Amino acid sequence: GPHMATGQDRVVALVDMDCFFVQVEQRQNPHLRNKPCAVVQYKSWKGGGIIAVSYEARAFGVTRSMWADDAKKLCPDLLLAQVRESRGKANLTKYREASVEVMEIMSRFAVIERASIDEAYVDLTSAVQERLQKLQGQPISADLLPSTYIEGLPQGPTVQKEGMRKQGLFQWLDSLQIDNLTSPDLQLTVGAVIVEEMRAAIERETGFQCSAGISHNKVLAKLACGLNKPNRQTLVSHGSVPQLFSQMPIRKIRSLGGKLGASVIEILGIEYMGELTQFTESQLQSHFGEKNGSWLYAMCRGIEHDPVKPRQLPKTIGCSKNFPGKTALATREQVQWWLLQLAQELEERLTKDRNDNDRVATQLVVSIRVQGDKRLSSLRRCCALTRYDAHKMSHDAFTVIKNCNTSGIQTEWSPPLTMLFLCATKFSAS
DNA sequence: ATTATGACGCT
DNA sequence: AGCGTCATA
Ligand SMILES: [Ca+2]
Ligand SMILES: [Mg+2]
Repeated sequence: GPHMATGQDRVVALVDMDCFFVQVEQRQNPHLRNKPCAVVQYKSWKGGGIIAVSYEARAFGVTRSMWADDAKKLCPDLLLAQVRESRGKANLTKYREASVEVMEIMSRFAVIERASIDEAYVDLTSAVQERLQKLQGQPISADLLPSTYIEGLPQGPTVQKEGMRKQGLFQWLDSLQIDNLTSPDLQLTVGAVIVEEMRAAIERETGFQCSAGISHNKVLAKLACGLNKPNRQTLVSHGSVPQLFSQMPIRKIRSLGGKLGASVIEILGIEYMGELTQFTESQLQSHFGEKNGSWLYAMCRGIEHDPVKPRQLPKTIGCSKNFPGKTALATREQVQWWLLQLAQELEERLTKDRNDNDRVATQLVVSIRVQGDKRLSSLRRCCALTRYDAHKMSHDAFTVIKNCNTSGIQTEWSPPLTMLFLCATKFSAS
């Protein structure tokens, strides 16, 4: 009744750069702009592996994870940009630096949580209150929301995309109660005005475009963001939830895309998020555990309480390289040489991190995969990280893994190694 | 022979 | 701690 929480206490946005690595390359090379293009890493094996795809290329069916040779079969005029190679491996520095550009702009508007290289959650609750005070009961013009979609509208009693967008928006604004500074729908609307402003600033100052979701929590924000891409933003209101979830496959919800989501579907015999409402919280907790059960019970009603964490910097800095099929490392000299390459990239990134961010990593995590193991990682071991020195780190890493060598010969490595990983963690202020 | 990342949960 | 899950370019 009057005591039933509705999860409308916050305004949260998720901003996500459109085909990010592609835009980075297109900014640098104007010849790639407005073309079907992709970003690829390496090149020898089947033309390279695609990691990002422009919307023009996606129309031909080009996807992430596709080999470039195969992509060219779908899209013969596909243009490509290659990821930089340093010390024998892919080097993502250019994209990490572009990311900082965007995050520093978003941080001017609100506290952000860096969710990935190209997305951040924004807690707009306080900013919306402020903006609402400046507004003085004054209505919000459709003009302040030029790229906004209202999920669920238009409805009820134009055949062009942009025209539908506007019809929906008009219905929404026609129905807003603006004299009420606590209306959740109004709050979301003002949130969308601010995100329009954030997105304009990002584009003006970087050249990069993005999409965004505006809702009452991170999960709905994230879902909303993907509803209208690219270069658009979507408002998912509390009210839109029942209809949106009634046909929303469970795997679409963040955290439900893997094994848990599959078990929810299998155990409960349902397909869609909204079907979850028919189970009690205790039923859900019985199948999926106490925490997941409570989470699912609230989430299928559009309610979620995870905070936007005040964190703009990554918590770890890592370097990894796969050594697939025949290239697997089978000698001690090999393993040592590659540990050094990885350690050298890591030292470089750690030193920059210390100068920029006033912190020092204190733990080195070492991880390898051995040929045969189905798991991505076969073994993880940590040691102390007392000095930013690549020779030291690679030596320490070899020490912690050197006994994974089954070989009776000192110089041979069996089973061969198909992945090496160095990660610096546990930062302290400096 | 996707690859290179990065966060957080479990015991 | 070391392992597994889930996610993104
Ligand atoms: Ca993106
Ligand atoms: Mg993303």
